[PDB]
Amino acid sequence: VSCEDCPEHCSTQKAQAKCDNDKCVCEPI
Repeated sequence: VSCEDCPEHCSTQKAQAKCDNDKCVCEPI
């Protein structure tokens, strides 16, 4: 999983994507 586009696309709605162990966790508001 990407650790830049995942969180970047999550930034769109003030969301954050935690990329860890190849696992991106997008968290929207």
